[PDB]
Amino acid sequence: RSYQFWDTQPVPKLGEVVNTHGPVEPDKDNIRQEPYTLPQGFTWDALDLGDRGVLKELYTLLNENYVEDDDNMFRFDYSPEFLLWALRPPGWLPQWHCGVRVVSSRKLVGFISAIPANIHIYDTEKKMVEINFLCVHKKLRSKRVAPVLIREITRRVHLEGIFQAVYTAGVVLPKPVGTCQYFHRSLNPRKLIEVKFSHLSRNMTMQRTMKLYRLPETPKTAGLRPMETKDIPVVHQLLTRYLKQFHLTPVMSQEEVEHWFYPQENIIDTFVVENANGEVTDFLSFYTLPSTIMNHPTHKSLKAAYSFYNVHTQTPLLDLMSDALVLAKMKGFDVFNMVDLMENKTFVEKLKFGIGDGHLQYYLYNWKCPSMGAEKVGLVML
Amino acid sequence: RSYQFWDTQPVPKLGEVVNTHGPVEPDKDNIRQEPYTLPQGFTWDALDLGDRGVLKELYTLLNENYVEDDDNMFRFDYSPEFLLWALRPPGWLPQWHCGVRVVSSRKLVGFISAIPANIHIYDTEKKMVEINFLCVHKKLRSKRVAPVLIREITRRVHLEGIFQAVYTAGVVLPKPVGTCQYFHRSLNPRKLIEVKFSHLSRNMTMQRTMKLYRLPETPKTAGLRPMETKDIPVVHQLLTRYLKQFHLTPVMSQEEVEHWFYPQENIIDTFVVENANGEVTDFLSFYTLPSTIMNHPTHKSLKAAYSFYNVHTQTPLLDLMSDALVLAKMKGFDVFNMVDLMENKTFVEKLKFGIGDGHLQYYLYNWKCPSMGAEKVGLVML
Amino acid sequence: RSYQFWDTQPVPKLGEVVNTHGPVEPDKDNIRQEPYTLPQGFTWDALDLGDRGVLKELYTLLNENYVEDDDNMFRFDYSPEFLLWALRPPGWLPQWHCGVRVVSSRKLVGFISAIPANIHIYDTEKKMVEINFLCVHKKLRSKRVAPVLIREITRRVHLEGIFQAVYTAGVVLPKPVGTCQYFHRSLNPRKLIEVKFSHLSRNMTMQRTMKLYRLPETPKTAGLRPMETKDIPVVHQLLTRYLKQFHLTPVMSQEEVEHWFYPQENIIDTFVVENANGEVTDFLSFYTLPSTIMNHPTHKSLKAAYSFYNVHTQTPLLDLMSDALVLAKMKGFDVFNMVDLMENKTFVEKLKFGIGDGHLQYYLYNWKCPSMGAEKVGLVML
Amino acid sequence: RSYQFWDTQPVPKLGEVVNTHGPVEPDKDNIRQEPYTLPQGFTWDALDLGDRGVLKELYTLLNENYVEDDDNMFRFDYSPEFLLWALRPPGWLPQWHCGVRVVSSRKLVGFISAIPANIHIYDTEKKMVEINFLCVHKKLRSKRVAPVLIREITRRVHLEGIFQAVYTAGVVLPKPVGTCQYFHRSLNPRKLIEVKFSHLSRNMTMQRTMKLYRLPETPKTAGLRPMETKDIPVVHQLLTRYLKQFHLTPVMSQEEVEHWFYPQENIIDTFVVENANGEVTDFLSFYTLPSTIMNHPTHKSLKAAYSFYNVHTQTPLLDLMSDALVLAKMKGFDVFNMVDLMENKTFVEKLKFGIGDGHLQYYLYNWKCPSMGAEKVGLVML
Ligand SMILES: CCCCCCCCCCCCCC(=O)SCCNC(=O)CCNC(=O)[C@H](O)C(C)(C)COP(=O)(O)OP(=O)(O)OC[C@H]1O[C@@H](n2cnc3c(N)ncnc32)[C@H](O)[C@@H]1OP(=O)(O)O
Ligand SMILES: CCCCCCCCCCCCCC(=O)SCCNC(=O)CCNC(=O)[C@H](O)C(C)(C)COP(=O)(O)OP(=O)(O)OC[C@H]1O[C@@H](n2cnc3c(N)ncnc32)[C@H](O)[C@@H]1OP(=O)(O)O
Ligand SMILES: CCCCCCCCCCCCCC(=O)SCCNC(=O)CCNC(=O)[C@H](O)C(C)(C)COP(=O)(O)OP(=O)(O)OC[C@H]1O[C@@H](n2cnc3c(N)ncnc32)[C@H](O)[C@@H]1OP(=O)(O)O
Ligand SMILES: CCCCCCCCCCCCCC(=O)SCCNC(=O)CCNC(=O)[C@H](O)C(C)(C)COP(=O)(O)OP(=O)(O)OC[C@H]1O[C@@H](n2cnc3c(N)ncnc32)[C@H](O)[C@@H]1OP(=O)(O)O
Ligand SMILES: [Mg+2]
Ligand SMILES: [Mg+2]
Ligand SMILES: [Mg+2]
Ligand SMILES: [Mg+2]
Repeated sequence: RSYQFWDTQPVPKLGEVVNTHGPVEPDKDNIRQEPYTLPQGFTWDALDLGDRGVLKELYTLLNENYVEDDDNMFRFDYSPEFLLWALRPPGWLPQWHCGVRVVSSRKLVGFISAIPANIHIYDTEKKMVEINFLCVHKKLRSKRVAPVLIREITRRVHLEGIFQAVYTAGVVLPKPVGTCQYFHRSLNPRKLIEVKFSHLSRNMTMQRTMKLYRLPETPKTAGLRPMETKDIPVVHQLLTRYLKQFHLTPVMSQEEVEHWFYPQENIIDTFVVENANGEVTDFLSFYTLPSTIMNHPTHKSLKAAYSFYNVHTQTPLLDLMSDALVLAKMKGFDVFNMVDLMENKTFVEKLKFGIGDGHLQYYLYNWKCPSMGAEKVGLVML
Repeated sequence: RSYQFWDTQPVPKLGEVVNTHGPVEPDKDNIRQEPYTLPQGFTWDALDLGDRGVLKELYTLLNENYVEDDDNMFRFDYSPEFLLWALRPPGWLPQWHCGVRVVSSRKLVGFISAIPANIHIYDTEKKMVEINFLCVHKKLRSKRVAPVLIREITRRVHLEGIFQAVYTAGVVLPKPVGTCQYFHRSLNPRKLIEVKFSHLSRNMTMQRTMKLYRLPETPKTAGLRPMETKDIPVVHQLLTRYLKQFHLTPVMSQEEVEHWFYPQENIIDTFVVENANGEVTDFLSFYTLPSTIMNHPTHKSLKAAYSFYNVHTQTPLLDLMSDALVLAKMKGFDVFNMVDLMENKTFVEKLKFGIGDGHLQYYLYNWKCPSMGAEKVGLVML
Repeated sequence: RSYQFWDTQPVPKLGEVVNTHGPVEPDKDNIRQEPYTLPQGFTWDALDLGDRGVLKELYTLLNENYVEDDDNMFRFDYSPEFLLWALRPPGWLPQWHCGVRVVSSRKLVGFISAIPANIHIYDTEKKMVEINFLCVHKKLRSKRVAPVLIREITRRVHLEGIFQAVYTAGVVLPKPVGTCQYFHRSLNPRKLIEVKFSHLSRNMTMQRTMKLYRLPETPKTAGLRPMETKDIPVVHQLLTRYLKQFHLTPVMSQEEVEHWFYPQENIIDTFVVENANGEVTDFLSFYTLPSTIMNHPTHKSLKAAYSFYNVHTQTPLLDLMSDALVLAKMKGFDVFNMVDLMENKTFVEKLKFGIGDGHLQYYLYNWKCPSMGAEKVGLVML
Repeated sequence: RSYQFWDTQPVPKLGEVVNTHGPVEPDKDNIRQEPYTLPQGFTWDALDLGDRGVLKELYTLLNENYVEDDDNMFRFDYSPEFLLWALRPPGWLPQWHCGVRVVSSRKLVGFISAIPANIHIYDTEKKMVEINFLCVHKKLRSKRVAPVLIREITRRVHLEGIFQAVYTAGVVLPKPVGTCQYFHRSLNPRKLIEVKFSHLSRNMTMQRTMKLYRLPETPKTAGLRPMETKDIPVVHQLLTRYLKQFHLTPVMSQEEVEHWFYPQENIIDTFVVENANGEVTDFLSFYTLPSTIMNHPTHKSLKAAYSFYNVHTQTPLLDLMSDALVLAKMKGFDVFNMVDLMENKTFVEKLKFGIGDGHLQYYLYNWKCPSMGAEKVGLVML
């Protein structure tokens, strides 16, 4: 395999062994001032997501052209409020909301985004950006617009003095620092069968599988309750200490912990365990991300919840995650999705998670370091 | 001499000679969510400098209560445009424009500011903040208000995940990382004598004193011209490479170079040297800060120029700085002020600079490192 | 949730943390002299309520356009004599009876009122106004006339040197200082069910319902009698001492105590307990505010009594409120209404009150302070 | 000296040096409902000053019995229009115009008045009353009628929830908060000498006297003009900011500013300085109070001007007061009177003011605070 674009980028080559730690190329001290040229009839446009009309344009572009499963049956349906939460964390910059519009009709046909993040990678803590929501309109595919978007966001991030990024993709590029598998836990088995998300278990029937995937009516961990403002410091402390055991992690400020974990309905849910002494010992969190059910006339929305960051110091992780499934069922989700990073593998069997198709690859840009097992990835991206 | 406040802070003790490099205390896992309590009748306020009224409140407070000369006869005249330049560089945050108001009147009586900066100190580059414009109304002096302002800005910076700061002061605190002296160069001698900035020397008549300091009407260096947008990258590259030879320097992004150096009338002046080949090989910069005569506040200002960053690779430093003086005299400045950091000592005598009273002390908060000579200090602060 | 008008006003933002106590903005030392511009065809007019024709006009506007229940079945029917009581307390001003007329037909289509009140809020006592009776004609709804009325009364109150205000609303605005719930006590349960104010309970008959809510035919408390002029000082004394335990209360002069509590038939009823020693140790009070029953051929009005201020020092509060119910029943009221402020929650169950829909939000204008539970609200609005 | 009445009142004793701040006794929560008993044959009557017959009775009482001059050869000549201005400011109450009448004849023989005012005293602002025009018929003197008047107006003010007062007197009572002296400026010195208000000074002629006190015929400050309706906001702003430097001051609403300063001929004169930019930067004001002369060599009345509030921010105070004298002379005044409060002492010498007999003592009722110098008194009483 030959990568026309990625062979020119500061990333390790696919089959290369990596025994060192450090950047691929030195920091630049002079940056290209002019935006990269787009094909004729297209123009750059930084999207003001505070303008609800422009936010709806981005919602529409992603709702119609963003990530689909392998079988092309489901597509992510990021709500506009979710996109606001994901794209305006502390330190966001308007130029890093990088759209492409056709000049004649002003139609949004491309996008890519960067948000700042302090990243712990092995023994180094570096200021980086997280790249997400790279999208090219279906009617512009395979014309190498995606390399222009990547080079442009690189340029605009370089202008701010940042020379490394982290990103995830379902495809293999040079070169994954980690590779993870998807796991799903059924909550509404019938809907998952009728929409062909899962198939009837072999040597089983419909209402056999239902009471097999049944769970309690309310969680079992004593002291569980939704996160409040008074919990921001301890949630920050619990997260920082928990994440030290992994090799690729975010390093969040207390302001970033508030942004990413303070509950917002139909966006992010965080529950803390406050024990008999009044101490917050653990917390669980998951975010709301439905998928559009394509070419299906009856059921059109698949309501999914995604495991976010789950920290345990006193409640066993099995108890914590069981309660997360229970809370997700109570809130009307159809499935609970996660990736096998951190300690997520440890409760797959007992909590009856099923393995999904594909792989999630983790990448660093302009950083060369030995790869790591999925259990050492401690970074969850949206 | 003991420091009731500073002895409690993460800084080296005076007299403690330091040979190590690192933080004094760890980054904080959890941060006080509540602002520190002010004396009764006062409250915090994050000033929105984008509001014309609030901005005028700030320069009123500063022009009436900020730093005066050791003589107590010259109040600096801070303009709103200058304050937006100094207080809103890339990365500025509203919560870091920390004001103190009387609760009932909302009268502004205190201020302290933080701006983010990437700082290189010996072998380590770290994101810090620069603390400036600490000001307490003259009717509230000597009543412990300054330690509360310092702790509150410390708290607000901690909340963003930053645990180091750099600051300067004319007073000795635990513990200076560097000590610098002030130097001034008369441009318009007769006005400085009339105002009593400089007095009549021994056997020195003023019929010939306009001779001692007179300068060419035009600069010697051929390719000298004002900095333009097209120069932003090369000025960024020149500055970054020049600063590597010092031990305490900023690390500016290209966006930060544009903000700090792109010329703004009566604020910041930058001239690049473009040689016979079209290459920019040097540049000089100075910022504008006039002073009102405390005895004659209704009279016109004392126009002062302050040396900023001067980089040479092809023009001799002596030539660049001489042209700096000539350009300042051309623009109507009465005096050119500088601090003996970087290589500024090398042209003091030849260019007829005179020493000033007092010392400029440089400090790091929560970073223990050996002290350095003025000539290794490569950071200029407003 | 974005408020086009309220986000411009000196009130805290919804969901903001409030640590402080004080004004949002300073007292204004120059006030807009010109009334705010109304839509074409409409004019301001200060209503002289001492003129019976104009009083009738305001009565008509409110009787047809003021507050309805959330099912549009009942509308407040403030009497003219009630309106004089509520709008001409000590210190009233004619410019604060602010109406809007149609220029051609002189028809009253809008109103808003201010009355002065000294307000105790936490550890501060401020001269404020109470804003009430904001009303826009049904045919003029949703045309942004309310923001003009609010800004104009704000201007007219500013002219008299008052810069804080207290008000209640059934809708959620930025930002409630307290939230309370409505409770009712059936007195004529047959009529209440016949007009669908109440519904028949769980498998219970009409005959069982009527005797569940039966009341004694005379009050129980020994010494209960209507308030007389001689009681004004002790009622003033009882109220002042009792209100000290709450966090938001009025501070009434003795002249204000006479206005608000001296009995006026069909307006305000106050009963004191004069014990066997001849001293007044308690008092209860309720005002008369019926509701129009919309589109009913037989029942035209819902005669309702509203709990006002009830002070107990020797008679148990439970006993006082029971006699309030008995007295209201004797007087022919259909229902006894209250808000769960002060200690009202303590007798909801014992005395068989039933919960109402919606909430009553309490707001302060240009005053930032922590919110409070309903039991610390000690201020009753008309 | 024993003060039979004042020793019973909540005021500091003379010789008691006070250096705390606050009320002498707490607010009362029950107030005497019945008027105090007068000597047999006398009754209380609240004077309706909107009745021209009753207004005529009051100025008859005052013109014949109120404050005599320092030579008791003149009588003040209070017009009905002056008294309306002094006694009906914003917030006036009819019960605070407190008269005493003979029962059988209804003859008015006593008076005392309260008007409301917000008062800034050191670091406290409080709603107070100003007491003035205490007058007892000459044939009723020394019968202790004045203490009953004072107790009765205290009671009527307590009934409205106000527990502090400010007042002035020529006599020493417990306990002056500040002491000022009277100054006067001859404008028509020949008339003053002929009516024995002045005596021709040491060894001079009338010609030399009239030359000594001669004034320009037109004011020096160009842009001086009468106050107009459009100036009400800026005059309010100027006054509020200027008065902050003094320790005892009124806090006027914009409505109060209009009442006290808007010109009424033969009552109050206000002139503003509108500079070359159209900005109003200063104002001067004086009120009219003539004195009838009890003798005629010719000359029935003495036209006296009294300095009111003079605010300077651009015009030097010397020039502003010089222009006030010129304006008073132009309008036919014979003398310009003032008290050495605020900055008035600073132009006594240059503008040729002379000292008058007696002193003006300032008092607070039920408020303890340190005394102040005359130049810190910022309150002018009629
Ligand atoms: C210091 C600052 C650095 C900041 C930048 C750091 C790097 C950030 C990198 C981006 C992180 C994104 C993180 C996320 O958002 S991952 C989510 C990506 N979005 C989707 O999957 C949505 C649906 N798909 C599309 O909209 C388009 O098909 C996309 C835009 C994916 C490709 O458009 P198109 O189908 O029209 O293709 P092309 O002809 O234009 O281009 C073909 C070239 O593109 C390489 N390609 C294909 N898919 C990806 C992919 N997901 N990451 C990186 N490269 C990808 C491919 O190997 C080939 O290069 P090479 O084989 O010739 O070498
Ligand atoms: C990780 C985030 C960290 C962020 C914070 C990093 C540290 C930032 C540190 C501040 C960087 C400022 C950078 C600039 O802007 S330097 C310019 C400072 N401003 C002026 O000189 C303006 C005119 N002066 C004033 O307004 C007042 O005199 C000030 C406000 C300076 C002091 O008010 P006042 O005279 O009423 O005093 P106090 O009774 O309240 O307090 C006495 C205590 O204050 C300590 N003091 C006096 N002057 C300074 C000074 N320049 N830096 C640090 N500390 C100072 C003093 O040693 C004593 O502590 P200790 O002797 O008892 O121990
Ligand atoms: C220093 C002195 C300050 C003095 C002023 C202190 C503040 C006084 C504040 C008033 C205290 C009143 C105390 C009482 O009397 S509460 C009783 C209010 N009256 C009624 O409920 C009677 C029936 N309703 C009506 O007549 C109208 O629907 C009213 C007049 C309520 C609104 O007219 P309309 O339906 O045609 O709407 P619009 O298109 O003109 O305007 C919509 C805007 O108005 C905001 N809105 C809606 N309802 C209220 C409400 N009850 N308080 C404050 N704001 C309210 C709304 O959020 C939106 O603003 P934003 O969402 O764009 O931000
Ligand atoms: C919270 C609400 C509080 C409101 C009230 C605040 C207090 C307001 C207080 C009033 C502020 C007034 C502000 C102005 O208007 S000052 C202008 C006063 N008026 C005149 O000078 C007009 C001509 N004089 C008279 O009409 C009478 O001589 C007056 C009425 C002055 C006294 O009548 P008379 O000569 O027949 O005497 P008496 O036997 O009835 O009574 C003798 C008692 O009166 C004490 N005396 C003498 N002169 C004054 C005086 N100017 N303030 C206070 N007390 C005064 C005296 O020390 C003795 O008390 P004590 O030595 O036994 O203790
Ligand atoms: Mg393409
Ligand atoms: Mg202080
Ligand atoms: Mg409307
Ligand atoms: Mg008497």
